[PDB]
This record gives sequence, C-alpha cells and structure tokens, in this order.
Amino acid sequence: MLSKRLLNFESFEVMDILALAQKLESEGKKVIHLEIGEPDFNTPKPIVDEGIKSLKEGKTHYTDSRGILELREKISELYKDKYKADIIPDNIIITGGSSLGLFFALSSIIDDGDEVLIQNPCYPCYKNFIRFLGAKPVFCDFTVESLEEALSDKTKAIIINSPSNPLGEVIDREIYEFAYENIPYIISDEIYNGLVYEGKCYSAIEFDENLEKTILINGFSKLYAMTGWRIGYVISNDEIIEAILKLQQNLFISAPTISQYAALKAFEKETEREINSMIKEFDRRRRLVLKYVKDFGWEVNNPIGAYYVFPNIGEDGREFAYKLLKEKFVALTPGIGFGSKGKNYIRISYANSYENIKEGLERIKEFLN
Amino acid sequence: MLSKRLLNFESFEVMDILALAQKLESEGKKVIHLEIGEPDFNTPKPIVDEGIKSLKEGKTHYTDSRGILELREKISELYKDKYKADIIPDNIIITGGSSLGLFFALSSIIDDGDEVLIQNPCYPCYKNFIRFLGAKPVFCDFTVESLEEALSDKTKAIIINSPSNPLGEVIDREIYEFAYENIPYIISDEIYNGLVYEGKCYSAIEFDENLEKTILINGFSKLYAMTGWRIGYVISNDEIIEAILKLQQNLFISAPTISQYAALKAFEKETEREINSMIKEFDRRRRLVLKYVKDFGWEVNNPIGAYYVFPNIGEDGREFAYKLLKEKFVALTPGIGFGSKGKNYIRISYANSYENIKEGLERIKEFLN
Repeated sequence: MLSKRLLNFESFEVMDILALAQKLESEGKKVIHLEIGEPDFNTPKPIVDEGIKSLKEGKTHYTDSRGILELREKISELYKDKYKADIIPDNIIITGGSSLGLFFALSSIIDDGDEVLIQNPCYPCYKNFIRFLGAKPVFCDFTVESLEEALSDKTKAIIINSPSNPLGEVIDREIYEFAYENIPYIISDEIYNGLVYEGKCYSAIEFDENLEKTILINGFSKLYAMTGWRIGYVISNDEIIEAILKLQQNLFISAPTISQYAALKAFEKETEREINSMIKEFDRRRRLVLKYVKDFGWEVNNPIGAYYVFPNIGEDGREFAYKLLKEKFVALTPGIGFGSKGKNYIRISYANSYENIKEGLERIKEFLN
Repeated sequence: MLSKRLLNFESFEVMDILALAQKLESEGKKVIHLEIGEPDFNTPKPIVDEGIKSLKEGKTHYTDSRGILELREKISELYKDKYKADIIPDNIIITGGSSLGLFFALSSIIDDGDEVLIQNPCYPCYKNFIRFLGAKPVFCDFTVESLEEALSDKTKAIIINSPSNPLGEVIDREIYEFAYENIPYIISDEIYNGLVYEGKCYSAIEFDENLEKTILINGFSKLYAMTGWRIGYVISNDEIIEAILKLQQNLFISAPTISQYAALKAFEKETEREINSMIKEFDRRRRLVLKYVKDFGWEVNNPIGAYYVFPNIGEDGREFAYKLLKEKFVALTPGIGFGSKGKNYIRISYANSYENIKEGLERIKEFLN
C-alpha cells in the first residue's frame, strides 16, 4: 500500500536508545543526555523581543516567497563583511529551516540515476533525501585519492558539511578545490559555521564567489539557537535560485513571518555579544570532553567545530551505547548510524550544561575501569 | 543543468498580473486587490497573546516531530465534538503548514506511473506535486459519470478539496461515496472547512471514521487567519501517519514551536467568538459579490464556502483580466490558471475589506457598460 519511496526511507538508529532513555527517566532516574542535536541555549534576547514586537504589530500574514527583502539584504551584507564575497539579495531565499533548504537544493539539480557523493560518516538525512529523488548516495572518505576513485559519469554533486555532524571537524581547502575542478555541483552545508573554536571559518563562497556551481545552505538554527523558529536560507546563482523559488511557492509558500522579522535582530551588536559568550562556553565544554577522551584512550582527530566529538572507542558503538545507558544512565549516539565507517565510533554532544557533561564523563570513566 | 523534475514544474498564470499591479501601484494608482489568496483579518487576540507568552517563557527549541501532545489532543477532541468521529492523538501530525502536509501525504502513497484524479478546475499546486512524484494528474469534472470514465488500473487516489479553491463550492456526498467504493485512496483537503455560509460542514471523516483509506488535510491558515504562522495537520491511520512522520523527521523536524503553543488558544471561547464574527463578515461580502455577478449577467453555481466566486464571464478570462487591470486598476485572477475548463472564467476573492470590494465591483460595472 505504501509507496516505493517511503519503503526505502531508512530510520535513525537512535530510536532504540531514545525509548530506553524515557523509561529510565520515568522511573525517576536522572539520565545524562549527551545525544542532543540542538544547542541548550535560549534564543538571544534582542531576537526574542523583536519576535514579541512583531506579533503586537500583526505581522501574521504570508511574506514574499523569497523572504522579506530587509532580511536578505542583511545576510548579503554579512557575507560581504565576513568574506570578501559580494552577493545580491535576489541570490538568497529564506526557507523554513535548513532541512527544507537542502531538500529544495537537491531537487533542483538531481535526476533519476545520478550519484551524489557524501562523506562517511555524515548527517543521516543526506542519504534519505538522495534516494527519495531517485539518485544514488555514494559514501567515501573525503580525501583527494578516494574522491578520484569514487567519480563516475553519473556523479552529479557532492555534499560538503563543514564543520560536520557527526565529526565536529572542518573540511580542508583541498577537498573544495578538487570538487570545483572535477564535480559539476557543490552543495555546501554550513549550518554550523561560526561554531569554530580554532582557526578560521571556511565558506564555499570563498572558492566560487559567483556561485557558478555551488549551492550554499545555512540558517539560524545552530549559531543563534533558533531551532524551533524554523528559518534558514539558500544562496546560489540566478538559475538555481529561480528554480528553488518555484519549489518554495508550491510546497511551503514562505518561512514563518515572525521569525523573519525577529531574525533581523541577529545582526545587532547586543546579539553578537551573546553569541560570542555562547561560543566561549561551548569551547570550554569541548576541552572538558577532549581531556577525558584522551584519558579514556580513545582516538579523535581535530574536532574544532559544531558541538560534537566522534571518538573511535575501538569497539562496537551500538552495544557500548546500550550498556552504558542501562548501567550509568548516560545517553550516547551509536556511530554506525552515520555510516559504515562508524561501527567502532560514537557521537558525543556537549550541547548540555557543563556540570551535566562532567558527571556524564565521570560515569563513563567509572564504566571503563 | 536543471533537473528534469523542475523542468516540468508549471508556473502560476498570475505572475503577469501581479507584475502589472505593482507598476500601477508604484505610479501612485490605487489598485483594488480581488486576487488575494489569504484572509485580510489579523490573528485572533487570544492566539497572538499566547504566542507572546510562549516567547517570554523560552519555547524556542524543537518539539516532538508529531507535534506537542497537548495540541493533538485538542484537535482530537475537536473532531469528536464537531463530528461523532473519535480519533486518537497518535493519528495526528502537526506540519509546517497545509502545503507540506499535502506533499507528505502524496509522497507516502504515490509510485511512479500512478494516476491521481483532481477536479477541473482546482488548486494549481496539486498538479505540480503529482508530476514531481512521477505520477500523472488526471483532470475531470466531479460527477459520478465522469469519475467512472476517468478510472483506470493506474488510478491510485483522488484529491477532494471542499470547499474548493477556485470554485467556493462544497462537494456533494455522492462524490465521497463513489470514491470510497471505487478509489483506493481519498486525500481530503479541508483547509477552508468552517468557512461555510449555507448548510453543514462536510468532512471526509464522516464517510471513513477509521481513516482506512483517507488522509485528511487541514490547518490553521484560513479559518483562524494564521497563514504566516505556518502550521497545519494531517490525520490518517497508523501506517500512513508513521510514514509521514519519517518524512517530517527528515525534511522539516517539527512545526514552528511558537505557533504550536499559540494554536492551543484557538479552541478558546473568546477565539471562537472572534472567528464567528469573521465568518459573518465574509458572508456579508459574499452576498455583495453575488448581487453584482448576477447583475453582470455572469453565471455561477452555488458558491457557499471559502472566500472565492468563480463566474463564467462568457469570455476569455485571461484577456478580460489584463484589460480590467490596466483601465480600472482592478486585479482579478484568470480562470485558465486552475484548469482548462476555466478559459471563460475568473476567480474573485472577497478577502478584502467590504468597501474596497464595493468600489472594485462598481468599477467593473463601469467597464462592462
């Protein structure tokens, strides 16, 4: 009865643990959550107040499907300042979150039979979007050699997520350079950009300033803690933006009105003040997690962004997770869920209060010894 | 370069007029808008205040992908009261608007090659969603005889929009009865339900109380004037709801948090008070429009819902629209856009202040004589 597409739609290997966590939590057992995929901070005050003010002024109808011009201008100015790339407001569309943006991007350029390159490990939703559109997801390490070996006549695009979920690492310059010379389309997922604790924020706009073959995806969910406000954006050339607009006009109409107006305050001095305070806290947490990981004898390799660490625990992450949860009440995400390469891995999210993370790590230390 | 899917995505035949309307509007000419597809009312006060309160309490993170339980319970109770149909909260999913809901519904049951029956005329987005999924849209009159002739071995579903956009009419009981005996799936679009001025509100839940073969789509955009809040919902049986959940978890995550909490106030005495006041005003407008239409010698047939009237002006709606706009500055929607059957038609929306509608109609009278 169900369609063929929905039959291929794989499920997240976290539903298991999530269920167990609620049971223990209902039994009155304090469960430490280190599997949270969203920041534990509230939305910055100036943004919240602007949302309140908008409601009082009746900003409740549909907006232009591209998104209010004022917002697109601010984002445009943002890119001309953070990077020396000049972008026109017409090259930007405000979407209902980063997830829809990505979906619309893939839809506009992928035909049945195409192959899309994605990193192993990567965001679990990528493969589902790709299959859904009749294309084939090609897993591969993001090294120059492996990318060369993965290329074919059907290779249509590559999805680069940097910093990445689950790794927490920043993709190197060479991967972008190789892709622009060899791959027809670069889809850059930069939703965690800004959440970088060492080095410089690397955007794809720096390699293809005319967005000739790149579709840039970003939003306000992570950097500004606006997950529930459902608002992101896509940037690309005229032909691609025009195509995404048609999809947007039919499937969604326009991003939530209150969020759009509220987001204007995200570029205020006071707000950037608050985000910098947030970035500092995340870094303090990241270091705490890295200290124990090295202590635990686990292997990682340069996690400097987002809020995840993906250690190689030398053993089955799936089983490790279950046992840890039942005995110490510590919720972790099994690595296998993000790719085959992650059987011996697990993802730790430090998007939880510092104290909770400490006790969480301490328990794990008591679990290993 | 663009994908095949986006190449088949037809455009709305309103972009023409819309452009012309902005030109005249910029020239300092007062244009009367009778092409508006959303209600001109603000969101009811109790809903707005609840949204303000939610923000002050930090309701800014993601919610369960099915939508907060409290909301689903209220909607569930709503159906048990307005209709004698009992529905469980698990049979409901809160979506980011009615458009996404419909898209997710079609995705879960349509395979490539399927044929979907849609009324001629109907909502322009239906055909685009259908093609996008590799199925074939089958236009037909919604009469028992024509539906029998349109059926085939590939007929997978039928989309019933009642009251309908563009007609403003309520679909009769027999069409539903025929569909449940002959068509595998009934997708009922009831987004305008409640906006009925004569008779009784007819829901599909009344013909298939167990939602064995129906997917019901409704939301808060029209009846409560929450278009920009982006929040609707889908109701169906377990297997279908479970499938739509997977799509929701990947493509959208969850409806905007502030809207969900704010919507709880839509079922308050004070709010229903305001919606009834709104319904009365719309009816006063509908009668004003019908008086002139009959005066104009135009033909309509029972428009008693939504806020549209689709008269047969005995001539090319497309051309009629252009001329009227340029001479009298009155924006109307050409009927041809909703289907081939509407060449000689045009859609008039009375989702504008009473006074504006009067002058608008008067101008048209001065255009005909």
